[PDB]
Amino acid sequence: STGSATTTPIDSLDDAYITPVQIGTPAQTLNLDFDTGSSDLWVFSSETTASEVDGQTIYTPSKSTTAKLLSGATWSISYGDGSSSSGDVYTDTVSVGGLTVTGQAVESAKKVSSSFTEDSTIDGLLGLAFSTLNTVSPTQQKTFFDNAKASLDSPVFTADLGYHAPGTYNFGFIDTTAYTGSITYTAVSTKQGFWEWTSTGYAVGSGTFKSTSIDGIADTGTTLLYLPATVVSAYWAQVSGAKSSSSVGGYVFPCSATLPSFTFGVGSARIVIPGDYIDFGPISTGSSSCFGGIQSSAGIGINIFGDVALKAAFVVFNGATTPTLGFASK
Repeated sequence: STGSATTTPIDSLDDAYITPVQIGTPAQTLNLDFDTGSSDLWVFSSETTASEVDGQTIYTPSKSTTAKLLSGATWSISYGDGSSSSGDVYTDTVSVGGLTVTGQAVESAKKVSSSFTEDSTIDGLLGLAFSTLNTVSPTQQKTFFDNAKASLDSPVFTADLGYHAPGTYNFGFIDTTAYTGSITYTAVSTKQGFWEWTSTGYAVGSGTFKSTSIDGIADTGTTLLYLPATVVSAYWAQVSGAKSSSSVGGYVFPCSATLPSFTFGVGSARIVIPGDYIDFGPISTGSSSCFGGIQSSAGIGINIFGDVALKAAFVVFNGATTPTLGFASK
């Protein structure tokens, strides 16, 4: 089997991407944030504290004839950005782009933190990291991909995120019309539960490539590109007036700037992030100070190849017995 679904930016900055997901019988369609950096499929629901719902579409398991309470199971998650959610668990039928999993753990939120409430466009998360990170207790649950894997034509999914435009998540096949050149595959460590890999280096604009190993994760659920402070300083030094602002919480630059590209290595291959992808707009409405899309990972504890990086590529998440990651230009 295969599945194919369009993923759409939530706003004009590509702060995140939502993908429609069918849950239950009859289908209840929720727009979920597909997150290769976590492993819980959780939704706003009829159980979510009323004051914590503001515009989201909710899953109502009592209206689904295939929903079953997973008795005794609870979940609780905190994300790298300080946001969190928790609740109980149902199993139900979940379909993405025509690909159906029966008995999927659908984690129903009883509580969500303010950041989730405040984002009316995201109805929940669909985790696509390794199931070892799933938070359900006392019986850990599998991700949608892990459940679908055996049935898929090939044990892969691909992320093709758009810049200020829709893109595609495919399951079970590689669309050879969706990228240019060849796909370069690179090794993955699953030891921390992430799609963790090692970039071979970087270049800033038209500058010479610096060969250097950068361990990091491919994370569709993180907006920006978080890299070592040395790398980030080298980038922003090429933008007149750019600076790290403690008050804003990262590098800002004059909105009048033309940003240089940023290249990252995948083996002997190179992925070029155009400068415009690195512009996240005024820090506040009407400001002439703009927020940078490349930021320091210092104090995160890990480098993160988030949407800024991933949207410059066609990305294969290969879930074969020995997982790997593939990157192509597009």
